[PDB]
Amino acid sequence: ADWGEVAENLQEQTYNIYLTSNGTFRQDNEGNENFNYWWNAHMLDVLIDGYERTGDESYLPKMKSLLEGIEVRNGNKYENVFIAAMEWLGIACLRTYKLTNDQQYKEVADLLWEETKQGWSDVHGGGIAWKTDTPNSKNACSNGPAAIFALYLYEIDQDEEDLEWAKKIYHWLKDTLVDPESGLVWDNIDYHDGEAIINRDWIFTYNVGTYIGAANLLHQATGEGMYLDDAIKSASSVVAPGELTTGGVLKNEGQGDGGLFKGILVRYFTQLALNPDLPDGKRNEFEEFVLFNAETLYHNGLTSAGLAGPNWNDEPSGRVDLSTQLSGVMLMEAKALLE
Ligand SMILES: OC[C@H]1O[C@H](OC[C@H]2O[C@H](OC[C@H]3O[C@H](OC[C@H]4O[C@H](O)[C@@H](O)[C@@H](O)[C@@H]4O)[C@@H](O)[C@@H](O)[C@@H]3O)[C@@H](O)[C@@H](O)[C@@H]2O)[C@@H](O)[C@@H](O)[C@@H]1O
Repeated sequence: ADWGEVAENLQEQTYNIYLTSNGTFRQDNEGNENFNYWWNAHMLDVLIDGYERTGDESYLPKMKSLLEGIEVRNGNKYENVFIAAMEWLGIACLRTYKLTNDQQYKEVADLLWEETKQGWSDVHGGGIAWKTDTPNSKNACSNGPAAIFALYLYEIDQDEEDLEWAKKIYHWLKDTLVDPESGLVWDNIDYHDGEAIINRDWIFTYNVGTYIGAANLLHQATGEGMYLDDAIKSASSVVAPGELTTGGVLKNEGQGDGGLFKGILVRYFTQLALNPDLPDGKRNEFEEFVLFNAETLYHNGLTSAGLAGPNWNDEPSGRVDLSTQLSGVMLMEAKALLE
């Protein structure tokens, strides 16, 4: 079984176990049919991964049923009070539009982009708010994805205003939430009792992952070497022993939201690994890091059926949330893409 076949087996198991009403995916493989908007946005990204790997046109109807189901199970609308939810679906919509030219995806993305920009304010000097409800909380997870969103939109529409947005968001993110020594990414800045407080304890895989993804896309959009340097510094900190790994493997971040975090990192990490201006030596290091994570999950973390747990070193003994399964599928599709 080569890495493409492993990826296809995890795509099949995910669809089989989690497919529910309206072509959307359920919260867990046990008693929870809750609709989780951003988790289903990452399921769309996973189906696109399968389509790109296979060229199999049977993915396209699955993608379209999921796009339409999200609107139904979110209450017959695409708006969400969580701004990052709208950013993650926007990214998947523009990715699909680039591959299929299906205008329905572009129209949903255009809507979600207007809502995302409304979240920007000069509180803490910039940044998109986490929620339409929490305008003091500026979070890495509502900024890194907004920069990626703007860069995908720039690739499609070639409007200078979208590149301006990407640069402004990235500049604020790097000036506020990026460790200048490591290039790892702090979770948020918020007010408490008159003080601006940065949460430096919460260093999560997906926040450094979207910073790496934005930096990689900015390098490709501008040619400015500072962006590729930033991406390489952050990625080198992900591979070197430290906060995000245990025994050379991306660490257990629990289930729920945290279950998706590692998958997002692997996706953009892998995109940096495919940048043709990346030095050959760094490319070998990054490709080997992805392979050892993929091998670890395949041999030690996956159940016989092909469900991944939060710990890629251990099989899960009970419930597996969709988020956790998606991280597993994203890892295998990234490995298959590097082959
Ligand atoms: O114990 C808290 C939390 O800790 C870790 O996550 C860190 C994370 O928390 C915050 O954001 C969570 C997500 O918010 C948005 O999704 C909204 C989504 O949340 C749940 O899935 C449900 O309530 C859904 O109904 C709802 O729509 C979005 O921004 C997403 O990207 C976020 O991850 C926030 O403080 C972040 O800055 C921070 O990174 C994990 O252990 C987690 O499982 C845990 O609950």
